Amino acid sequence: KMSFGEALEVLKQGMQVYRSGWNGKNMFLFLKSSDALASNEPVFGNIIFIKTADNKIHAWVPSQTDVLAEDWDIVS
Amino acid sequence: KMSFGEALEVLKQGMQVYRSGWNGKNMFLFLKSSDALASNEPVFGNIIFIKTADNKIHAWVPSQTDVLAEDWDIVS
Amino acid sequence: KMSFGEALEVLKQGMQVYRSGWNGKNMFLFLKSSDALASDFGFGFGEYINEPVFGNIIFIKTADNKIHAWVPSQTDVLAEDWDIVS
Amino acid sequence: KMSFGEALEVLKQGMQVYRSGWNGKNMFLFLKSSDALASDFGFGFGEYINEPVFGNIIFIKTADNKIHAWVPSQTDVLAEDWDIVS
Ligand SMILES: Nc1ncnc2c1ncn2[C@@H]1O[C@@H]2COP(=O)(O)OP(=O)(O)OC[C@H]3O[C@@H](O[C@@H]1[C@@H]2O)[C@H](O)[C@@H]3O
Ligand SMILES: Nc1ncnc2c1ncn2[C@@H]1O[C@@H]2COP(=O)(O)OP(=O)(O)OC[C@H]3O[C@@H](O[C@@H]1[C@@H]2O)[C@H](O)[C@@H]3O
Repeated sequence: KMSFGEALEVLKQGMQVYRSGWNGKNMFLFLKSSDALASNEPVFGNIIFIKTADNKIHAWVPSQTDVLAEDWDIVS
Repeated sequence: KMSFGEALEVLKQGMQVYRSGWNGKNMFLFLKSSDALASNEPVFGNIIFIKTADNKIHAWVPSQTDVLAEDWDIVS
Repeated sequence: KMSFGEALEVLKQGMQVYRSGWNGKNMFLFLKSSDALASDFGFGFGEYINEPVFGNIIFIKTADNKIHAWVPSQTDVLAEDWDIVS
Repeated sequence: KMSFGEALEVLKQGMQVYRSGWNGKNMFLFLKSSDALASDFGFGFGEYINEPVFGNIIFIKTADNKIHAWVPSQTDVLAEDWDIVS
């Protein structure tokens, strides 16, 4: 379906994405902007989060398989 | 000096760590707890951040070299 | 000059990409597909494997001239300063 | 049962570790040190390399019985449910 580059633009626009090939069920990613994160100092940058399979919110770490996969989809 | 497992316990205690082998200068990590992040719903988990070389705050992604390295140190 | 998604297309075509915003110098990524690994280590039998054991691996030629498995950071994934090694 | 730092000690000793909290089944990590890679691909000359080109690589035996380069997630790094493959 969707590539990771396409899934990123969906994330940069505020929607939630996921991979059908993931082992965990009901997981998704969402991107929070630097302005929303604050709510010559260093400023925040965009951060991708992950809602895990056990209903927990962590900072997301992409696997090599995630980045190369073609099975991304939008959370409906 | 310090291993990554030792550097993690320093992070879990609120201090800042870094690797001397990193290419970027003046970078460090810090861990924010789930309680501090909020400020059958999914709850936050601990998140490791990184102050980058260009004074930006991102979610940290460990390289394989980071995890196996022995050159960790505490920010003084 | 290009995003990470565009750099992935360049990576999947056997080319090398890099970020000008990286701290280290003379670094680049390259992709070893499952078929490339099966062929390079297959001794002429790789075309008959159908299901190789090694998945796709992205490598990074680091600043120390070593070769590591590349871990995509959120800064790299969200960056817009990717380019092709010329 | 053990933390990630303890699992790293087990990894650096040639043993395999895993997380009971992982979603996939029958998965484990294993480490290929720089010396192991230089020896296994060196054809009896690996002891004379001094500075090998390949760094240490952590691999993951994934649920599909494939072998990938393992990317340490923040959940894995902070987890406390690591154990040794028996
Ligand atoms: N010896 C090595 N082995 C494996 N990978 C390496 C590496 N050296 C650099 N990388 C990676 O290659 C890209 C550019 O690296 P650099 O930006 O030039 O250096 P630095 O940012 O200071 O590394 C610190 C942070 O960068 C991130 O990984 C970087 C980054 O994705 C990661 O989060 C790390 O904690
Ligand atoms: N085919 C594969 N190739 C490479 N690595 C793979 C993999 N399958 C799983 N992994 C990794 O191995 C550990 C346990 O994996 P699982 O927990 O059993 O599955 P899942 O969490 O749903 O993967 C989704 C998220 O897990 C994270 O990576 C996982 C996780 O570190 C990563 O952030 C990913 O976005």
